[PDB]
Amino acid sequence: MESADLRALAKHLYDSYIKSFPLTKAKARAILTGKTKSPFVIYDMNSLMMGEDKIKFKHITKEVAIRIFQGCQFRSVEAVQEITEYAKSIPGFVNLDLNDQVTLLKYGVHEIIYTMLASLMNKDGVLISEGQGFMTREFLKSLRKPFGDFMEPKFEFAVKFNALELDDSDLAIFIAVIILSGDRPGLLNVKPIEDIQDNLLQALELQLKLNHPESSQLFAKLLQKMTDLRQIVTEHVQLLQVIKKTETDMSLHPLLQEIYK
Amino acid sequence: HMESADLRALAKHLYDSYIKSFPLTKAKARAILTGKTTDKSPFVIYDMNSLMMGEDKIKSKEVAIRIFQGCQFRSVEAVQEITEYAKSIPGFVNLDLNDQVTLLKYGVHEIIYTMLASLMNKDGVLISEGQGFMTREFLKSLRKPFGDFMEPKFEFAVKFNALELDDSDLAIFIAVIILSGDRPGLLNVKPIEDIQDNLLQALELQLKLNHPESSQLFAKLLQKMTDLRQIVTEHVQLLQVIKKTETDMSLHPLLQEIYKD
Ligand SMILES: O=C(O)c1ccc(-c2nn(C(=O)c3c(Cl)cccc3C(F)(F)F)c3ccc(Cl)cc23)cc1
Ligand SMILES: O=C(O)c1ccc(-c2nn(C(=O)c3c(Cl)cccc3C(F)(F)F)c3ccc(Cl)cc23)cc1
Repeated sequence: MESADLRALAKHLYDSYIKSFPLTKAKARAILTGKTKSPFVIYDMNSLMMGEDKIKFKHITKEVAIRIFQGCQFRSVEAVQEITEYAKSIPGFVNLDLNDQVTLLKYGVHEIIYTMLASLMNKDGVLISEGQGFMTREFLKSLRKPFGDFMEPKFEFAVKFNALELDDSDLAIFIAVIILSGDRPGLLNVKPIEDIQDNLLQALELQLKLNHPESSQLFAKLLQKMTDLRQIVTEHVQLLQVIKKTETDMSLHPLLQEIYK
Repeated sequence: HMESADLRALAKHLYDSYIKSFPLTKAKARAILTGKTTDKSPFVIYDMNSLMMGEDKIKSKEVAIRIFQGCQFRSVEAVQEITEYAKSIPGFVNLDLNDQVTLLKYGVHEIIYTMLASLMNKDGVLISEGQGFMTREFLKSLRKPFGDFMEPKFEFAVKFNALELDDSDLAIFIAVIILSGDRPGLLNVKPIEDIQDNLLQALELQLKLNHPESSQLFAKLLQKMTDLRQIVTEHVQLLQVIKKTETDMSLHPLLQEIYKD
């Protein structure tokens, strides 16, 4: 591709990423610094209750640790629909075989979720409820039984990922790259998938060089983070299997289980 | 950053050391696997009967166990060769001693499976310095847990070999693997990442110059480190299983210490 076509691709994805994801990294950072309506902090059991009364968190219609877990599931399901709409804007994506589109999203949404969750994290906690709340890392770590170690791997990824200091215009391309992974199981026609990823990778490379000229081999260092994402996804699955085998206060309305499957 | 002439000098240095440190190169392995070589033809082991003649021609346990111990013995020799190659990487021996050990502890197996790919095609693997060739089917047919220990390596090899790297490419890539700042327990991450930055720069230039028509080969190679990580994980699980089930069986001290955590 030509240099002007790569910038065009970059600007297109950035615009689409803005339309598809309400809470962008730039907005989340403003909130987390102290540079903008300040968020409601949840740092213990009592300030959780108060936050449910005042903000009426949609991830709270049980036991506290359970309700919080389930609330992350509710938000993940929301994120899936935002990512799915974003995918449709990727040039070439809707022209792929429909089963392949489903297959790419099925395996890619989780890597994307955690990529974008880092945008809402710092070393001390995570923004929730479209940025109206802030749940502290220490309050998450203090949840009983297996729920106390559910978010901590995400935080540890987030601190290292954020050190790369990507902005939304970088991330928009990076997210596209994740979706167009030709190595997903069951793909029927890998060749146009990798053709698109090649254009996205080229565009990501030029974008990082233009936007971070002083950050040597940021492109490679970003690609290596896809190892850290895949590992986090595998560990998450491990935690679910353990939860389903051990916790019985998990079951909800059967219709709820189907929504959250 | 570095100058082009410095990056070519680094690539030339590593390829030279790679030749000196690893007797059985990919180029040698492929010449043996292709043919038109009456002098280089291996003895082919495809069932229990041909294994017995192979003991006589190629040179008190059970077959599945002998085979598995064999691979462990050859993994030890590989660690030796990889260690010798690591000392040649500029900056490596200057690092904190504990970190050198940590980089090798977590690095060697990802390198073993990388270089094992060089000895493989979809139908089998060269053994005994290329004197033998063991079919993938005969390996898959081994009893108990040992029937599945090589198959993940084959599946990786098939996809890794599709990149068509040669030894000079692999010399830099192996260097990048060793100098991973993200290994657990590293004391001084920063001087490790400075080296890997120079190695990444050198690898990128090398791949562009050597495979000018292979678009984004650099990025595609970096994504292979996820497959490496997962093969290692699955091997670790198999060892824990063998330790609880095969009390006869012993391990080289070198491998025992690598495996500890
Ligand atoms: O491990 C997973 O599978 C997982 C975990 C969390 C999210 C996740 N949460 N989130 C919240 O901010 C949130 C909200 Cl909005 C309301 C209530 C609670 C939460 C929170 F506790 F989970 F944090 C997100 C916002 C954006 C995106 Cl992309 C992802 C998330 C996803 C997956
Ligand atoms: O699971 C692991 O961790 C593992 C497995 C195999 C090797 C391994 N074997 N090998 C053999 O030649 C061999 C022998 Cl000697 C006898 C029988 C079978 C084999 C072969 F099928 F595995 F190939 C190698 C040669 C070079 C290198 Cl670098 C690695 C190996 C290492 C680790």
